[PDB]
Order: sequence, then structure tokens, then C-alpha cells
Amino acid sequence: QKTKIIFFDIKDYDKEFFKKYGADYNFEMTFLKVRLTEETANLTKGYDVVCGFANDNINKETIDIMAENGIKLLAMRCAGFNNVSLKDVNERFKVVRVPAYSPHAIAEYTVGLILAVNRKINKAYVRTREGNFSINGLMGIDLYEKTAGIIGTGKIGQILIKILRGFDMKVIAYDLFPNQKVADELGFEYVSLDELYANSDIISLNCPLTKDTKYMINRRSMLKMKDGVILVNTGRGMLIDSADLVEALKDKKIGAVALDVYEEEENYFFEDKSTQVIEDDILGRLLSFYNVLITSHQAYFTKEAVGAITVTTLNNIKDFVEGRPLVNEVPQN
Amino acid sequence: QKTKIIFFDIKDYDKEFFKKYGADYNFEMTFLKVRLTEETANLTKGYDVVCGFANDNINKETIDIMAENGIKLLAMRCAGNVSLKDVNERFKVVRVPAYSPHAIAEYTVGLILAVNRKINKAYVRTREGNFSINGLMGIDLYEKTAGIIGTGKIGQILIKILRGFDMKVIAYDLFPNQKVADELGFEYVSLDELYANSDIISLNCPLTKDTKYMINRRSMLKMKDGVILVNTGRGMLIDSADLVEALKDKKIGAVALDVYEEEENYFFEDKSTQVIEDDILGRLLSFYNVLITSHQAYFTKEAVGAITVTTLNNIKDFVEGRPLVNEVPQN
Amino acid sequence: QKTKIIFFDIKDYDKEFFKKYGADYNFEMTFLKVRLTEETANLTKGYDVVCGFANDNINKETIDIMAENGIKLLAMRCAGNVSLKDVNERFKVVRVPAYSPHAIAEYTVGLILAVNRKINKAYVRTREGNFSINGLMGIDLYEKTAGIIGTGKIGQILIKILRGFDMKVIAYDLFPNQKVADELGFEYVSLDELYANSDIISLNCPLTKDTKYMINRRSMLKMKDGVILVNTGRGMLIDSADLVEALKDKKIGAVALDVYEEEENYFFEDKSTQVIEDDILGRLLSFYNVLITSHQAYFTKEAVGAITVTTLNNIKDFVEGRPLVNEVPQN
Amino acid sequence: QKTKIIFFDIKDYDKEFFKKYGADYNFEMTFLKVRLTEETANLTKGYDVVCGFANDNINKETIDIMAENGIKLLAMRCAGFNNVSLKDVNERFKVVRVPAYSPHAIAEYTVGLILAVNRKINKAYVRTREGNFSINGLMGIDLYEKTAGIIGTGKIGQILIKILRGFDMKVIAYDLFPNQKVADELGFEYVSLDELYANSDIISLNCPLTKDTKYMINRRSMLKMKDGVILVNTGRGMLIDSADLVEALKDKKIGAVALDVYEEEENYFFEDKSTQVIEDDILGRLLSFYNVLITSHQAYFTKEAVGAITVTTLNNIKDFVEGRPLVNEVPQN
Repeated sequence: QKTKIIFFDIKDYDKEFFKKYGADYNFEMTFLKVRLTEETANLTKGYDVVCGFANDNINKETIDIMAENGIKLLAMRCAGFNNVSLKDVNERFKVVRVPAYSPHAIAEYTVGLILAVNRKINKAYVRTREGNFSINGLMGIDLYEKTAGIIGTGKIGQILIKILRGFDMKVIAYDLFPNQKVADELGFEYVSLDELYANSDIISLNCPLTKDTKYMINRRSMLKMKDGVILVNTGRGMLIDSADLVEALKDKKIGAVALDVYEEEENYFFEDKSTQVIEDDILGRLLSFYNVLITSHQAYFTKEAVGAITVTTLNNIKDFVEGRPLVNEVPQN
Repeated sequence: QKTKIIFFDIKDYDKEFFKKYGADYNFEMTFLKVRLTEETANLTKGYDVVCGFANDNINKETIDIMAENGIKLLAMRCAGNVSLKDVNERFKVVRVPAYSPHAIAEYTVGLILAVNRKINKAYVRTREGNFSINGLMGIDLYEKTAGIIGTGKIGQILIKILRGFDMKVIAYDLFPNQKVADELGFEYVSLDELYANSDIISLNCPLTKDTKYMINRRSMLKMKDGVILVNTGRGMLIDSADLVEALKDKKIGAVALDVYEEEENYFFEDKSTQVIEDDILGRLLSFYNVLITSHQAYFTKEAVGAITVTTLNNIKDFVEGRPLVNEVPQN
Repeated sequence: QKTKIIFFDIKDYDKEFFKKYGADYNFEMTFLKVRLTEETANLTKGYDVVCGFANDNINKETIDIMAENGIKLLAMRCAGNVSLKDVNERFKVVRVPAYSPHAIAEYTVGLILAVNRKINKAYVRTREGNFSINGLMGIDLYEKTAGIIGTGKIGQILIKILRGFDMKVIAYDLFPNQKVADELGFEYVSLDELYANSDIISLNCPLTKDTKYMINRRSMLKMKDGVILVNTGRGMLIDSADLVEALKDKKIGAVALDVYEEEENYFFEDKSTQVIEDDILGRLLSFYNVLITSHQAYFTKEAVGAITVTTLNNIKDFVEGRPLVNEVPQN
Repeated sequence: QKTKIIFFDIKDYDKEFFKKYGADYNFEMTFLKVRLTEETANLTKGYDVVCGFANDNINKETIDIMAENGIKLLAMRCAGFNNVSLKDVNERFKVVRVPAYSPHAIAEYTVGLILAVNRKINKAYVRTREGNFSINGLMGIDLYEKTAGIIGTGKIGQILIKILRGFDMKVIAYDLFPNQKVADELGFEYVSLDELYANSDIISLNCPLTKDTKYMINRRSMLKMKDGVILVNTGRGMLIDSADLVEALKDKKIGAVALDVYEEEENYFFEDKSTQVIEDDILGRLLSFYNVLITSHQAYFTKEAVGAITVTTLNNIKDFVEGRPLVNEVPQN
């Protein structure tokens, strides 16, 4: 009678959110701790809907077993789907995701990254954990009255800008669709890229990836920046030409950099590669610089974000069962 | 003919700033990284001025050696650790506080976010090639309540930053300034109200008999489960043994400590190759949700330039026979 | 028609070895990394055989669920943690020890050297770009005395390795084998002699009422200052609270623990995002000269192949109606 | 009257060794905690002899001040002297060092490195320190009955071989001056390089650096090795073509590698570069591989070695004062 959903890779918090928000939905929900892989795909027997996540390995064999079991929808409770062999589904079931949003989580994370690399909080941690309370080399800069250059004045950039204005930073910004009323309200100034590069003590990337923003941060543009600039990217990996970023670090143009995204993150992120070789030379090199901080696309990861993802997942499933268009469908080609 | 100054505990930019701001004064400056203790006090021979730092051990023997060497002024950068009564007017003592309000408020926000979003933990994973984010979920600050204990200048800067996050802010101080509360958009409350309602609590108040161990088993009982606590004020504001129990009980969600009630035995030094004798500190260092840093909230280029200048002004005032603004009085 | 086996706690080479050595038997194998607890016990539905590991929590509820699902055999890899009396003959239980003597002796020498020469500490420095070696001085093993407690097969292998270093070796066992002592070149001694004379002490003996807390405040008092202690035997051989005091007093120079008296709450799991409730363990983890590893002395490719084979032989014997050599008897 | 010696960078243990062993020498010894640099060089006033160490910065200005102060000998209590501006001394004083020996410390260290990388002891440490008691990915191999290939059968190689024979490894070895009696006594077999490469599960470099051993471990020779080989070098940095070592790691030819020496260690070793950029790409890349362990020329560092260095330093100084040839002189060109 009720729609039967099997969930994989569930943590206590996921379970509580699905039971809490799903109370209104008329689904019958079973929560498993294991990931969805070919070892576990036969547990989908008897279910109508499978809910998956970023650690699953949803390959051909997994897909085949779920289709044979008559699964009709695979709902990913995340924005990525690189772990799904889309080409093998063949419309045997639909696939849906949850697009990234959570703009406060991400703007807040960005400021946490700026401060962590500016003030060396990660490095201090590793020292004190080992009983080393020396602070030599950990000096940073005050943000007060420095200039933040914000690339992108969407919803994430606006939240970011309002926080940095709270630090009494001076804020300049670049966007192809500037909004002068928001600039008046938050107290920042729109400028060209050239002006932003020349004048900014810290630079954050908060703009979408298009042909024109692809590798916008590269050798040429970093030459225009101030020596010692702090760069942060929680937007998209491909906004930065990573190889050039390595040279600018070496030349000392870039004072520090924090990356929550990476141009070839698909091969690395969300996975523990701590016991295997990292084949990407540029990533392996970035990980050895004292002033590089990398994190694995975690800017979103707050309980509020997770709760909204949970809601979107339940709405995804309801829309499917009611035959509505799937706005979060992942197309199979 | 030149005034001779020997510096101990030299770190980032100390040498360049002292040289730059000390020019045109006829100073001759010797810059050591080592600390001042009885084992290095002999190096003060032939100097007019010794300039030290908070972790020096300036005990009676150290004092006697410098007095014997005829030093005239001992100037302590960033200190609160001199055995002042053994000096006995043999030389003057100066103490230059590391009061740098922007640096410290900004650091506090960096600590809140680091422990909330587990940035330090992520770093240790990704450096080792582990890109899993399991267990690293935090909370949004937006629309949460921040409880700020102390509304001096560091607290005000902090509050204006957190109001930028659109946190709701309440605060406690014995000398409230309602004009600033109206300007920054916060509300003054009692300690009991602050404990009950705050999702984040920051300590930015002076250490008195009454604030000593104000955060303790009873007060932490009144806090919300999962509260984030940060302390960049003074170590003694927190009963550290009770803090260990409140972590175990899971009352405290996460804690960042830039100060520690017995930091004088540990801070600013590398003890990575010796035993830490303090049980409580050794225990705090093994919690997943404790971040300790070594009193480094002050540590920016701008702060250090201002401290350096204040230090040199005291030295110049001494040499020109004016009052030493930062002199520690004896008698 | 196929025998169905579900594996929990799968790690390095488990899947490949079970597949390789299990071929030609008509087994159908499902391989999970998760652990077996009441929250995963339902996954055993439809299986004939469950194959678990030492950190599973096989409590009454877990047992009841597997019995309800009709499992016939629970085979525990590397265990000592099943609530055996709740089983009540509803299924058979097997326990396959992680006894692998070369792996374990070799690991022990790697632990001695790691803590002596501070290799682990160096790693954390150089990974961060710190190539200073200050504080990392060790001692030569050549001509020092090694005290080996237990001369079973793991102890014998260890002793032959340390004799290769030209260490002098003394040993304690209640069942001494003088022929092996003549062959390997060591001398049997009392515990008091071993404590007094040993620069290195390794525990490689079984846990009985008499060896329980044999290393404690009194016995460590008899040891030489700066002694290196290693334990890859059993956690309970050491009174861990006394070990904390002996570290603080500086009696113990360095200690490597592959086992811990309460390891059953911690080992084999990632607790990096939760509180460690055990005070003593949290304190041991903050000493510079403590190295703890999670019962991994066994963990080589060869050991695991042999354990895998023994596991599969028990399963095959079950299916063919022969005695299960590693069955844990009930009644 | 007595010869006056000023010592820099003294640790408690150094002091105790100099007082203990110098009791027979008739020197007057002053021990300072500070390093010798231009900030401290005027403390050499009134002394006849300066005793220095690897963290000193003995540059032109330092040299000039010591010469003006009438220093006659600079004794380095270490084997290196890259931190001395030799060209500026101009025979104003002599410079002596202590050549490396301590063969037990170094053979013992080598085995500690082999085991650390084989058994992942360093990685386990970082995990348990963080409260992670998982052992996934930490599996090693038994040494028993595997084959160790030892390049160099000098005093260090012989000690190493006797230890590994204690593990009941099979040992084969290469040396240009083989000693068949030592091979009979220790139970190993001499072989060609080609045979050693083809047959060894672990390989240790314990041979001197000459034209023929320079980059002997390179692309071509590592192609001949077994996949998964464990390589250890406590001999000299230049025995390995480091760039090729990075490619062999990536290809998975090398299973793990432990380096106590590095071909351009002069720029890095003994110094804390944890708050600055590492300009050497190859070093920065090596530091990010899971199966690379680097340590800073510490194989020697035991109390026995330090005590012998102390003795050699005192003998250095006595030989100088008595006008004997200085066998440990560092020539100034």
C-alpha cells in the first residue's frame, strides 16, 4: 500500500530527520547503515524507492540488481552523482538528486576558512596536540580595514559580504549582474576584475562556473594580485587553474589559500585515500604547502543543510509517486 | 655610548619591527629566540635593557644575575611571572600587555568556526589523503544566539562581527553600555539568562574573585546541551576539571581555549618531547572537540607592530628620563 | 542450495582471500565493512553463516535477532565479546584467534624502535615541513639488555631477532625451555632480576590471575629509569593507571601499547569524532612517549591468509558435518 | 692558562658529556644555550676555541667577529658544515668537524624505518592520536623468509645483515669489494645488482656515493625491481634519482620508501620549514605520498653516538692545541 523506501548509509541524525519530517508523508521507511554497493544491492528486494548517498558505489552490477528487483526511483540525498553509472540504468528507474544550496552554511564556512589560513589555526592544532605550544611562525593579519574582493554577488556572496562588513573590512565586488541597491544596503562597491585583483587583501570566489570563469584565476590574473593575498574558493574547482596556483604559491604571490573545491575533486573527495597513492601531481603538491588548506566539499555540511536535504529528498519521492515532473532529475543521456 | 638592548623569545617580525621603529635612537640590539631563565641570564652581561616575554622564568636567581650584571630595565612584552619582590629596586620593570582588540575578536570568531565546522580535524585528514567528511557536520550560526561575557572593546568588536552573521546577541557585563547595545543591536542580560539561551558563549571579561571559575560544574549545568564555548580571555575563568566532566557528559558540544588556568607552565614553549605533568591539560588535549592554542589571539602583524612601538616608547622614555607608562611599580 | 555467508568488519585482503580460498565450495559470500551490532543484525536475514570480528557488539538483542533469522554458525575472526550464555545453543559459535607469531614478534621490534628512535614523532614533523630533530635522540640497542616476559613461540622469534642486534637477552616463563635458551643464547631469570637489569621489556605472556596487572606501581618501581616497555600481549597485564604515574615520574622512558585493558570499547573503530570516556586512555594518548596502536601486531598479508583459511576450514567442516576445530563450547 | 672553549647550542645531555669526558683535558668550558649567529658571535670574546653545531648560522659577519675576537679554532660537533661560510674564514682560524660513524645507531635505525613503513606504524600513530582506532589499510607483510637485498657490505651493512638474518630473512648483497668470509659467517650470498633487483622484497642502500653509485636507483633499475618492493636509504641522498622515485611510486613499482637522506637535503634538513614554502617540487611531492617516510638525517642520533661525537670534539681540540695534524679539518679552499 504505502510507498516503500530503503535508505543506505544512514547516520543517526539522518534517521531522526527522515522520521521527523516524513511523519507527514505516508511512506514506509527502512534505514540501513551499510552503503549501497554490489555487496548490498540485493537488500533492495521488495522496495519501491532507494535512497542513496555520496559513498555509495552504484555501478552496473548494482543497477542491474536494483532494476531486477523492480526499484522505480533512486534518490540521491546529495548534489553529486559521479558514483552512479548512469549509462547502465537505461530508464529502468529514475534518478534524482538534491541541488546544493545552504547559503549560510557555505558563506560561514568561507569565513572560517579565511580565518583558519590567515591565523594558522589548523597548524596550531597539530602543534598543541603534540605538546608544542610554540607560536613561532603563526602570525596572521588583522582583517579590520583591509579590503575583501568578492567575486560573485549572489545569495552566498551577499551573506559573505555582510559578515565581512561586520569585521569593518572594506568590500569590493565583481559580478556580471550587479545590483546597486544591494551594494548600497550592504555598503560595498562594484569594480572590475582588474581593480579587484589590484586592490584586495583577501579574495573569495563565489560565482558560477561558465566559459568565462573557467580558470579565471590563473597565472595572468594572479600576477595582478597583491603579494601575500589570501585566496578562498568554496565555489567550483575549475575557477582556478590549479597548476598556476602551485607556481604562484612558490613565487610567493599567494600568501595563503583555502580550497573547499578542486578541479578534479571527482577522483578524491568524500573518499579516504589515506592508504593509497594520489596520482594527481598537482593535488599531491598542493597538500605539502604550509599555507594551503584543503577540505572535501564540506562548506555545506551543517545540520540545517542536512535537514533541508532531507526535506527535498522526501519531496523528490512524493513528486515521483504523484507523477509530477522531477525538477531534480539526473538525466541518463 | 649606545644603549644596549638584549631581546629574548624573539618571534615573527620582532626583529624587523624593533629595528625599523627603533632607528634614529642610538640603540644597539641583540635578538635571541631562546627564553630567559637562570640558564640564560648570564647573557645579559653588558646590557642596559633586557626585553623578555611571558614564558620567561624570571625567578630570584635570574633576577640576582641580571642585577649583578647591572641591567637597568626589564621590559616584558605580552606578559601578566616576574618575582617582583626579589627585584628590590635594583632595576625597573615594565610590562606591556598584548591587548589588541581586533586581532583577538577576529581570532575568537576563527576559533568558534574552527570547532563548529571541524576545520582543524578536516586538515589532519586531508593532509593524510583522507577526504572523508564523516562526523564533520556543524551548525549554522545564522539566527542562533551568541552569549558574550564582557562588553569591553574586544567584546564589542566580536558582537559587531556576530551581528553580521545575523546571530542574535545577548551579553553580560557589570558596566553595561546601553548606547553601544542600541548601536550594535544586542541585549544585556543576566548570567543565568545568558547560560539558558546561548548556543555559543564567549568569555571576554577580566579575571576577578568573582569571575574566577565562573564557568564551572554549576554554571555549565545551566547551559544548553551542545553549547560551543570559547575562551580567549583568561584561563582561570574556567574550572578546567569541571570542563573535562561537562565534555564527558556531553553538555559542552565543543570548546576552544586560547588561554588555560595553568598556562604559565606550558604556553609559548615546545613541550613535544617531554611529559606533560598536568593531568587536566593532558586530558583536554585528547578530546575530539577541544581546540587549544597557545595564547595567540593577539598574534597579528598589526598587533605586534603596536606592541613593539609601545615597548620601544617605554625604553625611550627611560633613556630620556620620563615616566615609563608601562612601569610595574615596586614597594 | 549455496551456503550463504555474510561477513562483517571486512578489511585488507579479506575479500580477495575469502574468495580465493573459498572457491570450489559452493559458498555465496556478502562482504560488508560495517560492524555487527543490534543496528546491523537484521542484515543477517537469509544467511546461513555470519562472520564477524573482535569489535562487534554481539549482545543479547543481536543474538536474538540472528537466532530469529535462523543463522547456523557465528564465526568470529581474531576475537577473544559474544554473550555466549544468551546463545542458548540456537547456533554454533566459532572463535579464530589472531595468533600469528612472526607478524607479532616483527611488529614488536618495529614498536620498540619507533618509540626508542621517535620515528612516529619525526613523521609528524617532516610531513608538516619541520626537519628539526631536536629532542629525537634515542639509544643504541647493541649490548643493552632485553627482558622478555613469556617464551612461547612469539617470544622466541623476538628473542632471536634481538640477539641479532647483539642485545643481551634475559627472559621469564613458568615453563622454561633450556634447550631453546641454549640455542638462541638467552638466560632464564626471575621477574625481580628481569626488572632490575632490563633496558627494554616486552610482554609476550598469557593473561592469568597472576599476570593480571603484573606491571604495576610496585614492579615498575623495580625497573631501571628510562626503561622502554612494549606490550603486544594483553591489556590487562598492565595496570594502566599506575603506568600513567610511572610515566609522570619518569621511571618509564617510553611505552608502546598494541593492547589496552579496556580496548574492547575502542579498538578497531574510528572514535575520532566522539568523546573518549576512558580517562586513563585519553591521558595516555597525550604523552609524547606513548605509542598506541589498535591491536594490529598480527596484521600482515601472511597472517590474514592463514586466519582466513582457518575460518573457511571451520565453515567447511560445519557444512560437511565434522568437528569445528575452533568451536566455542556451550553448556 | 688553560684553553678556553665556548660552546653553542648545548643541551643538557651535551653538557653532561663534555664535563664527564673533558675531566681529563684541562680545558675551561663555557656552555651556552643559544646558537651561534651574528646576534651571538660577540659572546666569543676572550675564548680560544668555539664549538658549534648544525643549527648555527656561521656567515661572514659571524666569522669576522670571531676572527676579530681572536678565535683560533671552530669545532663543529657534527659531520656537516654547510652552515659555515668557509670562503670567508681566510685562515683566520681552523675549522674541524666530526665524521659520521655510529654504525649500530644507523643499522638499527634502518630496520626501524623498514618496519615503520612496512607496518604503517607512523600512520597508525596519527590515527590513534586523533581517536581513530581503525586499522583498515594498515596491513603489512611478514619479513620472515622474504629476501633482503643489501647494497653495501661495509660495517653498517654487516650489522644490518646480521639483524635481518635474525628475522630469518634470506639475505643477498652487492658490493664491489665482497668479503666471502663475512658472507659465510653471517649467512648471506653476494650477487649482481641485476640479481638483487630481481629478487629482493626489501632493498637497503648502505654504500658510499661515487660516480658509479650516483643515481644508481633510477627509472631503469627500479623497472627491474619487484612490484611492492620496500626501499630504504640511510646512506646518501644522491644514490637515488628522486624524480624517478616519484614516478615509480605512482606506477606502484615501489611499495613503500623510507628516506633518512635526500639528494638536496642541504636546503631543508635540521631546519623547521613548517611555516614556509618548500621550493623543491620533488620533495614537496614525496611528502604527500602515503607510503613515503622521510626523516632528517637522524639515523645517527643516539646517546652513544652523541657521546662519541663529544669525545672526538675534545680530541679535535687537543690535537689542535698540541699542533698535530687535524684529521677532521674542513678545508677552506
